[PDB]
Amino acid sequence: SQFDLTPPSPAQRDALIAGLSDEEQRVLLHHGTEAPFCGVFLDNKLDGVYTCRLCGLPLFRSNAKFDSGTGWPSFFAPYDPAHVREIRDTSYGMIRTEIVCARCDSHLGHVFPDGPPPTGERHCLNSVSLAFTEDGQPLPNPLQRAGAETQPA
Ligand SMILES: [Zn+2]
Repeated sequence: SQFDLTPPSPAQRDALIAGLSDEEQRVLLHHGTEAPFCGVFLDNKLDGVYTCRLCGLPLFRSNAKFDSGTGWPSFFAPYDPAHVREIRDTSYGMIRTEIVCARCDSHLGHVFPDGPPPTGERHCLNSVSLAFTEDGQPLPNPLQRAGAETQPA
């Protein structure tokens, strides 16, 4: 990855959190308390990139030509596998795993084992956790990181 996955500094984290709505804070900053959501993402242009609502990291690409299968919302694919972390917890075991932002550790969703082959995985993403950048538009880059993050995704 050309992105710097170093977490936000404490000051940066405070600033970004200060910009979140109550609903956004409920979703992004908590783990294991809220009901899962499997967003369908019907409200944006097909061609762009979903970013972590907290830290701006590009997470999921959508494109009219993508065909990742029925375990993902229509037209979705991972932006970079390094950008999300899957978490297994003995509280759930094989029932579900949590998906978090690899940079800021904010809650993104869950993976359930009831998806299509070959992975058998269903990616259940909370739309509140994600912002959208249309193709051609520079990434939000709230951390003001140099390099790829200064460009369109
Ligand atoms: Zn993040």
